[PDB]
Amino acid sequence: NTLLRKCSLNLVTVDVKPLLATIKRFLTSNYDYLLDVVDKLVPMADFDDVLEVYSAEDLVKALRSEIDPLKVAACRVIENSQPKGLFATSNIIDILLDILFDEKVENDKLITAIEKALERLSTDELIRRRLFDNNLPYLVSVKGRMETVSFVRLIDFLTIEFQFISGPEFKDIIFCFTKEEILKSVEDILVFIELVNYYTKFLLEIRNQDKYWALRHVKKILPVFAQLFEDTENYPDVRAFSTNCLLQLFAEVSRIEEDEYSLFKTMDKDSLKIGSEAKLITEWLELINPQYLVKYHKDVVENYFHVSGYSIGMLRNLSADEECFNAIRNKFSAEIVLRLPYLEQMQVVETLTRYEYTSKFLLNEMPKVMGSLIGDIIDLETVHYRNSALRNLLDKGEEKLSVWYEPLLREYSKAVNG
Amino acid sequence: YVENLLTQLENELNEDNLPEDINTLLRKCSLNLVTVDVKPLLATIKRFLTSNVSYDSLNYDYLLDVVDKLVPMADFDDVLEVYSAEDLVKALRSEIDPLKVAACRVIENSQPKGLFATSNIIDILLDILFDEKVENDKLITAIEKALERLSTDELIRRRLFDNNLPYLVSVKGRMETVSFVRLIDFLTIEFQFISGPEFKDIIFCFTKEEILKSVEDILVFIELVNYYTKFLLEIRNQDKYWALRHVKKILPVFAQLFEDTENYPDVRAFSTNCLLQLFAEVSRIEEDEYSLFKTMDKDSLKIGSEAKLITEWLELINPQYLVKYHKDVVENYFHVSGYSIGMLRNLSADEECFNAIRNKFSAEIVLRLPYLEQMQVVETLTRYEYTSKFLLNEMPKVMGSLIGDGSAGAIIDLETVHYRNSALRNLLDKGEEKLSVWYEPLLREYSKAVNG
Repeated sequence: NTLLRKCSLNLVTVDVKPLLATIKRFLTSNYDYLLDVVDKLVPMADFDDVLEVYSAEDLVKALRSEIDPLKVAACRVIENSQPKGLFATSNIIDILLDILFDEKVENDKLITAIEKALERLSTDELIRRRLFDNNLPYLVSVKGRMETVSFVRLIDFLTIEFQFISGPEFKDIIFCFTKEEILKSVEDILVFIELVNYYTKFLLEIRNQDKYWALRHVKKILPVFAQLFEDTENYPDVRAFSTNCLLQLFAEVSRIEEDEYSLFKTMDKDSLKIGSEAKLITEWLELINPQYLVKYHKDVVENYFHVSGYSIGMLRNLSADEECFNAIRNKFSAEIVLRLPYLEQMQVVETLTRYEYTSKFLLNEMPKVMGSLIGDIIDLETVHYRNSALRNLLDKGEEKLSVWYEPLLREYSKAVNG
Repeated sequence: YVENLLTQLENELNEDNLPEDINTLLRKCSLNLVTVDVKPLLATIKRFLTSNVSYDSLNYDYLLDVVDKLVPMADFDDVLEVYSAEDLVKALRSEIDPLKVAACRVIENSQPKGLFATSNIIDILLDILFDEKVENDKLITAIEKALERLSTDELIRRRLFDNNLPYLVSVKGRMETVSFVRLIDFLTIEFQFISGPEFKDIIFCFTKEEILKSVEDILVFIELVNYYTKFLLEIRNQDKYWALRHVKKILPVFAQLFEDTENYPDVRAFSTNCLLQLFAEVSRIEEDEYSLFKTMDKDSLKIGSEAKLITEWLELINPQYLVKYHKDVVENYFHVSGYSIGMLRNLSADEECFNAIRNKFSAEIVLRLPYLEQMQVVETLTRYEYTSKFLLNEMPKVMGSLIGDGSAGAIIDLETVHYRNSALRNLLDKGEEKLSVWYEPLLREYSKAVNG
């Protein structure tokens, strides 16, 4: 029906019980379009009206049914629960998990509807309790199975759920993997990669939400990933298929909140050996905490890095620590920068405008580069980096910029005001 | 592995009959390309898609999903040998939707992005995009994705807004609901990439008469309101203030429509919240000084004269504007509660406007709030120098509730922990010199909260 498209559009841009009841009837005995109407319609109705048409027991039957579109509908109703904890007393959540981790289930729209119902509702404490207490043994069982399809879904679910989990609710047995589970995961490299990425995101989220309490629970197995990475003899698939993901993990581990890098420096000494493998050095110097790198590998920083377009990734990392920048300072001269093409110049300059210490270096030692930034431009990239550089300098105020203030203010104005 | 997976797929696709396996194999291929000589397989898949015979047992969505994941990985030179610019034209001109989606994935991943800007390929994409008979939302999405990706490039943008300008302007003039919405989404995407010199009023901007025309189908009007709100938002997020001169003159028209409830009842009935979001952006435009917004307010919006809108206005409108032109409303209307936290977050973001609501605070009123609401209020007061100073010097008892009684590690409520920790962090950032005796306790509680 073109009517169905019309309804959907008219609902996205802008007594429902008969229509809802009628769709319910039709679903129990083109569907993508009918479901889109339910999807756009339920959220705007009054949930008590929806609940007249779909009771808790109707939802159970619909989910236990064999009609997928009816399940998707039920997902939409559950997702817009008011209050979010409404269904947390029943086995409805349980049944959603039974479908979600069922590998015979191949309907991606159904899977996605469930994942969204759960993500929305999981801000509520009672829903999290039904998930992580009432269904703990199911979750743990699916975790232990490590069956590829459901396991990838479990990882996706745990990544979403950890966003909402407080210290007191955090359970090891569900969010953390032991050394032996990681060793087992290497047998199917796709699962292993999924696990590497899970931990990289876990560490990222720990930094971004300041959940440092969760580190005690993760730190002990991080060395296992480094060990696997080193041991190309016994686990050649690790370096063969997961080098890049592991690099991103190790980048996070080098930034963890710990005492003089004790964890990361022992992973480096024992397993990673930064500097010893030529083909990896640019990536290490692009990715690893630059304070770590200058404290333990000043040697590599001083001899490996030289200014060019190629080395821009390294420069953005290495210059984000003051001591690390001082170890590459003697590779800069105005003359070296000015021979770069303008785009690459604006990338270098933009990086140097990010910190007080790189900025002072640019202004006091490379005034000619300042001259090339001020200038006498189609590229979207070049304009982005230039204007970013201009803005970053102006945030220093008139005092620090000395004579460069007014010429910067006029170039920024030109670029921004036309 | 995955090389094994594909070569098995290539082999099974080429069997005289399709194995019963095929859809399961495809499903596994895409799931594995996600996590981690591609031409033969890409050509084989192409043969099925261009073929004059359909296969009953083959899942074309699964086939397409394998192409979707596989094209971006290949060397686009290898892709191009299977799908030439002439193949792409013929694919887009076909009647076979799945082959069109495939074409769109190839185009989307063009390297260099400008490769196809010399053909009429872009033109045909627009011809499909704005054809209201086209109902396949999958194809519409594929096209928009191809266009967003390639539009970083100067040559793609010229093919679009030079080679096809009259057609685009004709679509703008239809104002036919379905193609119109696609046009608005298209212009929103494109504005992200467009420079001052590339900017053409004729296609990115609407006249007073067009806006009045749009009211006839309140749905179109609403798209247009939202278009302009995102337009102004993008102006501020990307600092493209040069665009303002092109947009300023029609903004009072939205305000005139908002006021004229008798002649345009649909406007207030269906688009009030959308319009309020628009006026919020107008109150923040780079101009001197509230010249345009002041006039819209005096003539049309009349902030304060319609009581049921006052919360919305004080939640949304530039706080400096509010305190300068409606100080009386601010001083009288606002009081502390859970309900007014929206107003507080907005009125607090200007120092003078904050001074007009300061006398509504007392330790006593804040401490009768539930802890979640307390933490929301306190977190807001920690966002600014003038508000934090007020909190430290005038409401120590509130600071005392923030520090708390030792039970804060028991808190599982998502928001409470989020706002408490933000408040703690925000005060600590002020530095030990501005926190006085609060520094040590703040540091202690912060450490406990994030390490325990």
